[PDB]
Amino acid sequence: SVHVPGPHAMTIQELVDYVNARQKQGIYEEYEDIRRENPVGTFHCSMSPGNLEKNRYGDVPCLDQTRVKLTKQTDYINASFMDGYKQKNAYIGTQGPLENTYRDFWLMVWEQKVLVIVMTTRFEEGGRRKCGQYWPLEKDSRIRFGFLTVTNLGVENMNHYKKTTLEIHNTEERQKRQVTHFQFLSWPDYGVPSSAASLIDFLRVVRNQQSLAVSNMGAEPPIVVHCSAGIGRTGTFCSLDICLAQLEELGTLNVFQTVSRMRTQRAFSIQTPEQYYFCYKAILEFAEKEGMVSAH
Ligand SMILES: [Cl-]
Ligand SMILES: [Cl-]
Ligand SMILES: [Cl-]
Repeated sequence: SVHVPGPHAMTIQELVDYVNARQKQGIYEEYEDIRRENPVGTFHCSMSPGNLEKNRYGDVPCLDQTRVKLTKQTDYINASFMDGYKQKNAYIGTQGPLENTYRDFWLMVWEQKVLVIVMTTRFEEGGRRKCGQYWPLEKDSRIRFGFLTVTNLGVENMNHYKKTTLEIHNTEERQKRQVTHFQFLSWPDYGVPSSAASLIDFLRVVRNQQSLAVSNMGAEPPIVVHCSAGIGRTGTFCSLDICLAQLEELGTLNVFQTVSRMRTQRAFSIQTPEQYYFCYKAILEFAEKEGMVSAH
């Protein structure tokens, strides 16, 4: 995995000092330094014939080096393998499926043996389309995508997310699998969450379901995470997961390293300076909530 502890990881004490030193503007400037670096890799497949129309945004291709290939038309989906903390291919980061890519998305989920899907947007926000209706919304509804039929087995609404259990039936291989679809509901239309508590609780729900599902699946597959373009909220979610994992195991983390590394796999991960600052602030809010912080 690209996500190894260090070199140069920081304790919470060190992180407090770091962020105090730089303030909001210094952390924004740090994001701009990241953003100014040329990507590590190329984007030729994304932009090729047959594939352009499969991107939600022309300015957000995916890297050639880490793209998820479909085994079947083309092999292309705008989706990237992403490492997690000491874990190869912990995530697939992807855009909100489009009508013409719903079948590709489900083929990816089947081929990659995905058990959990994490959605961090609504279908439309502020009149901006972010995701198509690629799954059956109500219990017992289904959608057929050629040889993959997806059936809704139940929905539960929580205060900050909703959980939908889906059955994917591959009618060619004659096999069925359950996939859990989690939609986070408390990301605001503007800006970043005012508190990270619900997002971190949601992360814990997702982690636990992944663990449970993997334990039951029999002789890990990635978690699919999406937002509009698969870079902003997706990158934030994954980055916080990685940093909290390291903070759990060793009591250290490094946001700069995490985001820099992630961007070599899902290009453009972390879309705004507010998202970058949120990664720092969320971790410090967490530290406080966990009773790890003394103030001046
Ligand atoms: Cl965009
Ligand atoms: Cl759409
Ligand atoms: Cl988004």
